[PDB]
Amino acid sequence: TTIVALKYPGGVVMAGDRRSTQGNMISGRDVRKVYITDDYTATGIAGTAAVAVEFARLYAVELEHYEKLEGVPLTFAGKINRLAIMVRGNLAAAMQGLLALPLLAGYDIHASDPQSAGRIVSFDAAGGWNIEEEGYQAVGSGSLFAKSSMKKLYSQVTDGDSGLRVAVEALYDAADDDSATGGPDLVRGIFPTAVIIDADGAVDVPESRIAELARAIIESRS
Amino acid sequence: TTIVALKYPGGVVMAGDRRSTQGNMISGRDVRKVYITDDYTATGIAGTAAVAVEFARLYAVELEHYEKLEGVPLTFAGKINRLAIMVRGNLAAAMQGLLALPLLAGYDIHASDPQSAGRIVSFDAAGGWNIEEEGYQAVGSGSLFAKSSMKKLYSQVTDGDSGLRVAVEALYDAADDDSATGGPDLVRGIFPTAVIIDADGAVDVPESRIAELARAIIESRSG
Amino acid sequence: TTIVALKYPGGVVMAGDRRSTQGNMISGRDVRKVYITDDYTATGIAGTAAVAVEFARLYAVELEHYEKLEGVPLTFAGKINRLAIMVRGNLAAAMQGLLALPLLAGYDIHASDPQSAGRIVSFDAAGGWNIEEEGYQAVGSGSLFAKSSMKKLYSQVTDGDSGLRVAVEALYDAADDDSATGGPDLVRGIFPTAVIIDADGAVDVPESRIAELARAIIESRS
Amino acid sequence: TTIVALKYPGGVVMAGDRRSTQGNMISGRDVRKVYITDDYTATGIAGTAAVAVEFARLYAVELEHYEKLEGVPLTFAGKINRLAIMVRGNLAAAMQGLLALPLLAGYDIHASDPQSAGRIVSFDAAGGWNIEEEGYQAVGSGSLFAKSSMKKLYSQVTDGDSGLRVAVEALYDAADDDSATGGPDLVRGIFPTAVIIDADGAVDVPESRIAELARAIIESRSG
Amino acid sequence: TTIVALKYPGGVVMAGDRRSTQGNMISGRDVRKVYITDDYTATGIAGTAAVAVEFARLYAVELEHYEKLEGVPLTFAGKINRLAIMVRGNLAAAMQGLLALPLLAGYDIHASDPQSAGRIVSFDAAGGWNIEEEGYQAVGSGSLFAKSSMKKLYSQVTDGDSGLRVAVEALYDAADDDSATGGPDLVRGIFPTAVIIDADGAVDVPESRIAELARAIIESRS
Amino acid sequence: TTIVALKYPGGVVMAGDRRSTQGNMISGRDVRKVYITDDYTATGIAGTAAVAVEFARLYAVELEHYEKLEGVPLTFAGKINRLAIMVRGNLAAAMQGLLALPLLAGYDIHASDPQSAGRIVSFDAAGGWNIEEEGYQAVGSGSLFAKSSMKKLYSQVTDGDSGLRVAVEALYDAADDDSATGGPDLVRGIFPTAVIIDADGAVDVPESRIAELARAIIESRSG
Amino acid sequence: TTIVALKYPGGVVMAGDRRSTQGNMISGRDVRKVYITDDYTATGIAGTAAVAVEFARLYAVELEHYEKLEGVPLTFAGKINRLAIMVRGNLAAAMQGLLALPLLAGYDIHASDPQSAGRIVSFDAAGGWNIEEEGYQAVGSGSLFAKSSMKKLYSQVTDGDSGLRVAVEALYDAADDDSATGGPDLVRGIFPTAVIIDADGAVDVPESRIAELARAIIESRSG
Ligand SMILES: COC[C@H](NC(=O)[C@H](CC(=O)NOC(C)(C)C)NC(=O)c1cc(C)on1)C(=O)NCc1cccc2ccccc12
Ligand SMILES: COC[C@H](NC(=O)[C@H](CC(=O)NOC(C)(C)C)NC(=O)c1cc(C)on1)C(=O)NCc1cccc2ccccc12
Ligand SMILES: COC[C@H](NC(=O)[C@H](CC(=O)NOC(C)(C)C)NC(=O)c1cc(C)on1)C(=O)NCc1cccc2ccccc12
Ligand SMILES: COC[C@H](NC(=O)[C@H](CC(=O)NOC(C)(C)C)NC(=O)c1cc(C)on1)C(=O)NCc1cccc2ccccc12
Ligand SMILES: COC[C@H](NC(=O)[C@H](CC(=O)NOC(C)(C)C)NC(=O)c1cc(C)on1)C(=O)NCc1cccc2ccccc12
Ligand SMILES: COC[C@H](NC(=O)[C@H](CC(=O)NOC(C)(C)C)NC(=O)c1cc(C)on1)C(=O)NCc1cccc2ccccc12
Ligand SMILES: COC[C@H](NC(=O)[C@H](CC(=O)NOC(C)(C)C)NC(=O)c1cc(C)on1)C(=O)NCc1cccc2ccccc12
Repeated sequence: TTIVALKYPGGVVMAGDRRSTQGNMISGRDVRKVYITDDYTATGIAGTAAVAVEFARLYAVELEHYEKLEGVPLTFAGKINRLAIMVRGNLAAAMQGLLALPLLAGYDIHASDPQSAGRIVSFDAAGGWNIEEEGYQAVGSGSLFAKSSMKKLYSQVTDGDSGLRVAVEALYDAADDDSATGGPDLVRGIFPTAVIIDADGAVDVPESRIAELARAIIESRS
Repeated sequence: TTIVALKYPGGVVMAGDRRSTQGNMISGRDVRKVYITDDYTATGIAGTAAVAVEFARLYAVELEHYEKLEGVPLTFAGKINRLAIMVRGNLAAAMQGLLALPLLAGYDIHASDPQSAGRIVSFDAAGGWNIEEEGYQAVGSGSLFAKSSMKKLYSQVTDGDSGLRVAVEALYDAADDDSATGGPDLVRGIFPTAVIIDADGAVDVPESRIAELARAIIESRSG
Repeated sequence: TTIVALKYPGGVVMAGDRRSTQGNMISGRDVRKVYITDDYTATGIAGTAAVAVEFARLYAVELEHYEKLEGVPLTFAGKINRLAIMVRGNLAAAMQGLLALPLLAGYDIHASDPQSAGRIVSFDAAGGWNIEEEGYQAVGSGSLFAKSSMKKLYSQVTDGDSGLRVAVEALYDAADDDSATGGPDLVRGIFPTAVIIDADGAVDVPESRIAELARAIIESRS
Repeated sequence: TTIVALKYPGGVVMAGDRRSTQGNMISGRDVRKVYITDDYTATGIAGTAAVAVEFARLYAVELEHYEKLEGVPLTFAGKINRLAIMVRGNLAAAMQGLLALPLLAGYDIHASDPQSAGRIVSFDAAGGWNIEEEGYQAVGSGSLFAKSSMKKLYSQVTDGDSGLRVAVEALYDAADDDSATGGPDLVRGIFPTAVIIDADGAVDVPESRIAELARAIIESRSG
Repeated sequence: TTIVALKYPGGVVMAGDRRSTQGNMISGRDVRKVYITDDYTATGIAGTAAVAVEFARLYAVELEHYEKLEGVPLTFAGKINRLAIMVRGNLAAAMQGLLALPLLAGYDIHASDPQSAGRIVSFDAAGGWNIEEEGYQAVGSGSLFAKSSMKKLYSQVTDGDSGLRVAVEALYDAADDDSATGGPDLVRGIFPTAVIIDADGAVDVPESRIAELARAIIESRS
Repeated sequence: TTIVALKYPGGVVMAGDRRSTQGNMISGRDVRKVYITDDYTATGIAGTAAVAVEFARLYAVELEHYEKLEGVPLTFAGKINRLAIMVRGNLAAAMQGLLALPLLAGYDIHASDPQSAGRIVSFDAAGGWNIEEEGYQAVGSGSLFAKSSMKKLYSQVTDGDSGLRVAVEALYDAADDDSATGGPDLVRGIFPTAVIIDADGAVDVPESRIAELARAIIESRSG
Repeated sequence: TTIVALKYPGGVVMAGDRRSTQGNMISGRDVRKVYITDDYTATGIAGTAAVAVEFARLYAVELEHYEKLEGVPLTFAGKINRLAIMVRGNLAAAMQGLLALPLLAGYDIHASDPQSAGRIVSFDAAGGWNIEEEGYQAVGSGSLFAKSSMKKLYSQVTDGDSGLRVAVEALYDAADDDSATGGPDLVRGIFPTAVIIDADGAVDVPESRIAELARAIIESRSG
């Protein structure tokens, strides 16, 4: 698994691969790991599939639950604290093999500057968290390759489209060096999934755009 | 990790590094470990990140909770006892790897002499505490280097600025001998965080003065 | 520890960091990890210091021993096999904590094409080896970060100078993300060690050149 | 145990404390831990007493053995390699509790400049070694405190005597923060042992000189 | 740690050293291990600092609690029983390393003879206790050296001052043979703490007198 | 530890030594191991001191409690069952090292023959018990030696004094072969404690009397 | 077990108790633990009986063997080194429970000053040794009590007789606080064994003098 998220002027982008494995065997090619959990936040999770899906689902339910009960959504800090408390809740099972780590990307509608309102938060198995001031982050077995790629490709990020490109290329390098992360399947037409979040909210990036960016990277490398 | 705190005439200073690690890997460069827990108290914590942040947050809430309920803040002894009780509460989990040790620095507004009203209190995993009557203390994987540096540099502390400088220098020696402690990152402009507390209260030291003290020490060591 | 090696047109370069650690504690700043083992080969080793220096020293002695006994040096394949057998000999102790992995860089004087006579060979704890065809390779606790940096910077290698620059930059990224790898110490003036090898043999790169490249990289990043 | 060694202009100095312990119990007050191993090298050992003394004894015998067999002393590098091979020989017993680490101080008569001919070499349990070019080094349970003291006191080293003072003061700080390291006993008149090495060879520092330096340090610390 | 207590005609004395250790490291020089627990009782504790201080504090609270609730202080036997029950309560934690043993010194205001009203009680980790008639007792890592010293010096005890001296000298021998016990620090001016208890109650011995006696013994041995 | 009890015509006697040990170290010389638990019953206990005293105190309280609640003391069988249930209750702690075994001696006022009203009951760590129909019994680390001595000396028991004597002599042989059992300390004047019980109740034997018997035995052994 | 040795003007004295135990059980009252190993050295050993006596026997044989082969006895340093090497050889078995530590007292015929020619050397399980300058030393389960007693009684040592008295009194205090060490048995007439060594050699001290000193000490403590 590899999930990337990066800040661009006025927004954030998050993308994740599509592969599911049981040991060395490939058990899935179309799996979705990045979910829109609220109008201004997306979550991508790596680890045991059952645990990850329950995380995303229950988290979305918790945020909207608070919103309907109290008439206003949580502050971003609140969203972070709730996700952290959930992650730490799972620590016992994680020590027994049911480990799952999330990566949170959001747009803080209450931020001062609408261009640096993007937010990227990473978490550890004990619920600790860090708000990323450096612009990008990743999670999963390929996260090191993706972070190290984005370290070199990040200067090219000037808008949402260049940022999406850099994200997909980071996933490309991750899948290049990690067998548990799946690259773009040009035969089956399966590509990473991506979500973009700006002042207008969070929207799923269409499959075709990701396809074009993939083929562009592939032919750039040949 | 290294957190240092020292008393200067009429106040106390506490500063902490910015590095977060998973084993040998550097997982963070901007992490904040020193928090103002109440108008006259700051706490810096070392150890598992999750437990450290939960400690600081819950502790701040506990103090102010008492203050709003009873109309007066806790005595400093009370603050000490509460932090200790919290740590001892965590001892069981700590023995399973979730260890976190705090260091408390405060200004006792009810003390007899406002010159020596500074307080530095250290803790162990079992809830033990020591009120330091020798002027400085540190906690974390680099704490020994920082204490031994302050042992030689402490005689130079006469003002808030000299004390702050000695603190950041202690963190410098710590980062010099401990890879788990982050030194000043001059490329990214990331420096230790510091909080100073005197009779006027507790304030975060502005980043600029820390950068100036860092770059000053770095230049001071280059021949 | 991080040791890097890359091929450039007509030669090969190898560089290594200078840090020695005992757990979290820094026990050395001037440590040398890359050794010229013969007129046309250098070896860099990662792991337990005692075992690493013992490997380098014993290996150089073994190569020159064969050379004086039989009047001609070993073929490069032979040098590879002997280093491999040494690593495989240490496997038992390696499982008990005395692990050391080598990285071999050489210039094959018997190669057909002299512009591609550079050789980079990597090893595993069981004595397996691979002659690296992609131009670069690394070993050590920061090797993943350095490989991912070279993956992006390798297009810039056209001579010995650009290749050396890329090597030092890879070590810079390694030290940037790995606390067990030491970066350039501008206060003490301690920089990585490097060895460069071409048709004229293997020579130590003078420290002042590595330094100039270091400041170039740092400055480039501010 | 704490053994310190530092380079001074034209020579090297090595000193060690006098305490022997069984856990918390003090089983010795006068033990000698720094030995003259040959005309131009001294060795100090920390760890299990039996293994430490056997190290020093056997090592001296081995060096003089080579000298008598081949008519010339070993090169300094050769001396290093032999001590290292010995330690690595003890690795297994060290894993079972009989650990002993040496610290080597010497004067290389074949060095280029007779000014920086001092040599200080440290070792690890597996036989690894480091030639220390930063001028000072220590080994033992108090080595971190002593190293951190010398890091601040080293600029005062300008001759053999200032270096000797800095050695004794480092051992003082070590004993100050480490209970397994013994400080100067003014009641019994027992002080650290020292060896000085220059071009004229290695000689024991006389007890009276060290006593003077110790008392100066003590009464300097009591105002 | 070493805590000593001895009976003198018409009273009792208790003294304790000032050192705090973490293994071999000295983590404290000024700690106080002897506490006045009520107008006629003092307690000194050895072992884990946290447990020791909580013992002294909670014990004082318990005694004064009974006194205010029922209008009369506990009988000495009662005080003994409560301290014992506390120590027994801690047995499990002690078995996992948080061991702390107290030593109790008091003046029994209800005693038959007002000259033998001093009381010294020792405890073990399981809540057992012994009322000491041999006249002296000690606890801590140096307790054997101090007891064996007092066995020889006790005949010199005839009043409060001779008894205090003998106590400080016992602590001197304790610190002399035990690295976990601190002797008098003439540089910092830190000396053992002592409490004296007679018919007028329990009062802290001023630091000046203990310092004088410590110097007398030191210069007596040189 | 050694506690003995034996029946004589019209009564029962129980005696115990005075030594307390922590491993090989002697931690007590004046200790008391035999307690009068009610007007007609005494208990002697061996094992961990804390558990033993808790047994004696709690047991006495339980018996007198029943007596005040129901207006009549328990039958002897009932007392037996209560001690048994207490001992069984302690089984878990006993496995983990807090072992304590009692020996019960009493005078049954409801017996048919007032000369055979003496009772001796022994217990095991799991609460099993046996009423001793043979005149003597002992418990503790020297219990085997005391039993083997009484096996040879029991023929001489005809009254309270002869029985008391055989008892003290059994304690003498026990202390003679077991270092955890203390013999008579003629220097400090510390002797075993004894309790005698007849139709007139249970009384402590005065220290002076046992002293006389000890000296008598010692003289008999010197020829 | 307790073995003591102390230097007196011009000689050395060693004495040891007579008790042998299997755990808490006393399996011996007459054992000898101090042996004359050569004309000028005696050794007393504590620990497993089999290993201890084997040490004494084998050591005596080794020394006399060297003397007959080479025509001259070993230097004292040589004797120490051989005893230490033997102890070290036993380390493996010792960690398996067959531990035995010796204590060596001798008279060095090659010493400069015949008044300070007495030598007392102690050993640990790994073969380490210390030559005792402090004047006295002991080994065994009661060694700490005996050493702490001699610490107060040593000023009274002025000749062989005062030294012997101080040794016996040390063994008395050791046996007073340690159950594995036997005190003087006045009923059986068994007392510690002692050996005295001066320029005329090493001789067994006659039992009568030890008995006289024992009764003197006993009366001194019983008013
Ligand atoms: C590191 O481990 C790899 C992990 N693999 C896994 O998590 C696999 C999931 C799997 O293959 N299931 O089979 C089907 C349902 C697809 C047919 N666990 C297990 O097989 C498993 C776990 C336990 C316990 O027993 N079996 C993974 O693929 N993780 C990626 C992932 C992330 C977010 C959402 C996902 C949803 C579905 C599948 C994968 C998802
Ligand atoms: C265990 O000693 C090292 C410790 N490391 C840590 O505490 C790390 C924190 C971490 O790496 N998180 O990664 C993110 C959140 C940045 C993505 N825990 C763990 O890796 C961990 C432990 C268990 C169990 O599961 N995970 C540390 O560096 N501690 C330093 C530290 C001290 C005070 C406040 C802090 C606040 C935030 C981060 C760090 C802080
Ligand atoms: C195990 O990863 C950390 C490793 N460190 C080490 O390997 C250290 C070396 C060390 O610190 N020694 O201290 C002094 C006295 C030499 C200064 N060994 C040990 O700590 C060690 C291993 C055993 C067994 O016992 N001790 C390391 O830094 N390795 C890097 C390294 C690679 C190649 C050549 C080197 C030569 C010298 C020093 C380091 C070298
Ligand atoms: C490792 O822990 C501390 C170490 N202590 C020690 O090593 C002690 C020494 C000791 O007390 N011996 O007692 C006699 C010889 C005095 C009777 N042995 C053991 O604890 C020991 C360990 C095993 C196994 O067997 N014995 C020490 O103090 N070491 C300091 C030291 C360093 C160099 C040379 C020395 C020579 C003599 C004495 C000490 C020396
Ligand atoms: C291991 O037995 C030794 C024991 N040491 C200790 O108890 C030390 C005390 C300590 O160093 N704390 O650190 C600060 C707060 C001083 C900075 N804790 C621990 O070793 C410890 C235990 C666990 C679990 O985690 N840490 C001790 O010194 N005990 C002596 C002692 C007795 C009575 C009252 C005391 C009060 C304060 C300090 C000491 C006191
Ligand atoms: C375990 O067999 C030996 C046992 N000894 C003991 O039980 C000792 C007693 C002791 O030394 N206490 O300290 C003071 C209060 C005396 C200073 N505790 C322990 O060994 C002990 C056990 C645990 C757990 O922690 N400590 C013993 O001697 N038992 C004999 C005994 C029997 C009946 C009543 C007694 C009353 C007081 C003392 C002893 C008594
Ligand atoms: C376990 O530490 C105590 C030790 N006791 C002992 O060493 C006892 C001696 C013993 O009782 N043997 O029984 C006979 C010989 C009387 C039949 N061995 C054992 O208990 C033992 C150990 C193993 C293994 O198997 N048996 C001891 O008493 N040591 C004292 C001692 C020291 C020097 C010379 C001695 C000579 C004879 C007897 C004792 C001597």
